[PDB]
This record gives sequence, C-alpha cells and structure tokens, in this order.
Amino acid sequence: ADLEDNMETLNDNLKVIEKADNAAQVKDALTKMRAAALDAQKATPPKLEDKSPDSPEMWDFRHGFDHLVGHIDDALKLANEGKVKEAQAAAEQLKCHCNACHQKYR
Ligand code: HEC
Ligand SMILES: [Ca+2]
Ligand SMILES: [Fe+3]
Repeated sequence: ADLEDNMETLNDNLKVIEKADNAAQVKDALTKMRAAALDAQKATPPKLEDKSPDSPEMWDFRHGFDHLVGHIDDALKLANEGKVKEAQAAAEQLKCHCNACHQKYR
C-alpha cells in the first residue's frame, strides 16, 4: 500500500529469486516486483515531499521505476521460457538500479 511496503516487496522477492529452484518461481517473484514497482511509482518520497509534483526530481524518481519495470519485463521473458540461471542473473542486474535511485532520494 505505502512506499515502505513496496520497497520491502522488492527486497523480499529479490531473495526469492536468488534462492529459487526453477524459472516459474522466479517469474512469480518478478510479477510481484512488477506490481510493487508501479505502486511505488505513484508515491512521493519523503526526501522530495516538499517539491512540486511537476519538478524534475519527481519525474526522475518516476522514470527510475519505468527503467526498473523494463528490467523486470526482460527478466520475465527469460523466466517464462524456462531459463532459470539467465533469469536469476537478469534480476541481479536490477540491484545497481535500486542503489542508483537510493543514492539520490532514499
Ligand atoms: C526510486 C526510483 C527507487 C528505486 C528504483 C528503488 N528504490 Fe528502494 N527506496 C527508494 C526510496 C525513495 C526509499 C525510502 C522510502 C522511505 O519511506 O524513506 C527506498 C527504500 C528501500 C528499502 C528499505 C527502506 C524501507 O522503508 O523499508 C528497501 C529494502 C528498498 N528500498 C529496496 C529496493 C530494491 C531491492 C530495489 C530494486 C529491485 C529498489 N528498492 C528500487 C527508492 C527506490
Ligand atoms: Ca527491454
Ligand atoms: Fe538498466
């Protein structure tokens, strides 16, 4: 529901994907990461809570989720075709995009 909830949904299911035994389990966690990322996209981070919603930082925030969802969708294609290792490495690519948004706005 709130930005913290979604942030932990991303964090949790990253672990699920790391520990998964097949690609369908990976696809499961990713689908939950997809929904958590779009929810997060709608929130206003406390760091930016004093900024215009039309401000360059507010669009940067939202566009980081666009890029994160784009990674998830490309990991899903792999996951849906049974390549568990490829899809798990796909998800590991996400981490640098997590961290990059954190540096600015966490
Ligand atoms: C901005 C475009 C983000 C991206 C992409 C990701 N995260 Fe994030 N995260 C972001 C903010 C602005 C915050 C602070 C929220 C607040 O209420 O102060 C966070 C915080 C987290 C946390 C822990 C903090 C908490 O409230 O529990 C975690 C565990 C976390 N974020 C995880 C995470 C992961 C794994 C991501 C990549 C899949 C990721 N985040 C992306 C902003 C953004
Ligand atoms: Ca793509
Ligand atoms: Fe990228």
